[PDB]
Amino acid sequence: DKKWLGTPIEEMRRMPRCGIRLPLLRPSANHTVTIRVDLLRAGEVPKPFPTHYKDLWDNKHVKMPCSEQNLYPVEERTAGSRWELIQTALLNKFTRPQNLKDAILKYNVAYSKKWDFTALIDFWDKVLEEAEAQHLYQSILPDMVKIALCLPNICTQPIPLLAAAMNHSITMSQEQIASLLANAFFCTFPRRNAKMKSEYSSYPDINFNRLFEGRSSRKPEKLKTLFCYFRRVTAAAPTGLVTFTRQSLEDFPEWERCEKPLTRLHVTYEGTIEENGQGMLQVDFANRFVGGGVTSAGLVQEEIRFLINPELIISRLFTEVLDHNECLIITGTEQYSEYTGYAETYRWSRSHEDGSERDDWQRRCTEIVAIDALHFRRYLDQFVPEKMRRELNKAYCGFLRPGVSSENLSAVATGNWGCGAFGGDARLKALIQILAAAAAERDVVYFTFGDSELMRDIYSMHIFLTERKLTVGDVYKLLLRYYNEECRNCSTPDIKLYPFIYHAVESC
Ligand SMILES: Cc1ncc(Cn2c(=O)c3cc(S(=O)(=O)NC4(C)CC4)ccc3n(CC3CC3)c2=O)s1
Repeated sequence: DKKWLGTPIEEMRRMPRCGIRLPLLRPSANHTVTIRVDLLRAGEVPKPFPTHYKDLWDNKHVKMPCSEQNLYPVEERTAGSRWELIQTALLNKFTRPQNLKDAILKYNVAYSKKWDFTALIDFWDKVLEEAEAQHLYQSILPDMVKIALCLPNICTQPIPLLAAAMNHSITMSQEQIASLLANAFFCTFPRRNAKMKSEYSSYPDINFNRLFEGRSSRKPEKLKTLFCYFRRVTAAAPTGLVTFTRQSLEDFPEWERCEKPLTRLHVTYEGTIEENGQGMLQVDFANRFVGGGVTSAGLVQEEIRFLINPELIISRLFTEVLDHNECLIITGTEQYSEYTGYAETYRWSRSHEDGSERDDWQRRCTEIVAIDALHFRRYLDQFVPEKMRRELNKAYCGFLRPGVSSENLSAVATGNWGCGAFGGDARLKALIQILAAAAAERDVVYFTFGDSELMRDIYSMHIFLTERKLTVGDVYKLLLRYYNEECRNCSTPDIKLYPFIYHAVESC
């Protein structure tokens, strides 16, 4: 009973080994760089560029909590500095969870009856042992406040929003990320709270207040994972960089006419994308709002990655909701925790010491792409040509690196994308990803997460199409025939996709 099938994993392209020498890092129209590139050195904390805080309070940039324009009404007409109120509120000793709740609410007065702190109170009072709670309020929380309040000295450059249709990159230091994330913990980002807000209505939540609500047994696990990160980065400043790239394609292939052959496949029911997919493009089965319910209740594939690699969470500050033709590529995030389980069985296990090498820009050699699958009301909706074409184009966009040659592209480490709650058919999604990877000229490493039968079926299908030398176009036309013969006229399907494919090819 083989645990993997196909091309051996050692034969698949990894990184930075099979990842081209980087050009000089520099800001440009499509690339924001928030650190001194001339001073970038291995093992040294990057220096912010510019030296002194420069503020932009407008529609194209993150509205910073430390901004002079971040004001609150006081009474007559006297507008007060919200930043000064944040400083005053957070520079108090917290001995009990109520003190933390009270501090947060001082600069979020409008949410005093709307924000529930039950999970935070229960974590501190009912989950943590006496010594763990003491360490939290005597050392972790004061160290989080200091780095949150250091924000104007750390993030001196305005952060542009990665808005819809923009092809833009942001490179920032892990230290800048820690200061920003300690702010999101203290719920200091302005204009990101109202349910009826229009300005940021198409942006994910960034303030962590939903992580403090309710009684889910999973909240202490999310909190343990995040405090593990905060304890690590406040004790010793991380020295690397992280790049966030929004990619939007205009020109999509005419799939039915794609003459490209299929690429190699490694398929396994054992292993994980983060451990066994090192040096490979790692897929995040994202929500259109990147990170999904990470700052609230979600605990599936995406949320877990965002908890163990917390630097991914800051994409929520500046990443607008993904359109059908967009993806977010994140390079350099570091893994700080290890975990067990998934969803309702998820547990934080221990601290992780990330062994990844850094590239020439001091970024950990870890590339994660966020690609959001569709949510299908009815099962058969996914076989609609427009819905199949959408999934192909989404995966293709996440996998394509325009300009880069095929021999310099690592394999894609992916799995059961859009399954469970979203209603995706694993056999169809596996084919869709195999076709998009072929069009993008990358090999596929596929994880079926315990489903041994799915591993065997994907392998048998792949070997069948490969041996018959069917192109991407040939396979896409078989998907169009399936819809037509079995799904279009279907009122209740009679025949499953893979049997249909074997029959259609073998009888032709
Ligand atoms: C047959 C199925 N298809 C989807 C399913 C959901 N699912 C996953 O998607 C899953 C993803 C990863 S991972 O490699 O993507 N790593 C993460 C979580 C991102 C940090 C790891 C574990 C997963 N487990 C639990 C395990 C099978 C027992 C799971 O149950 S189970």
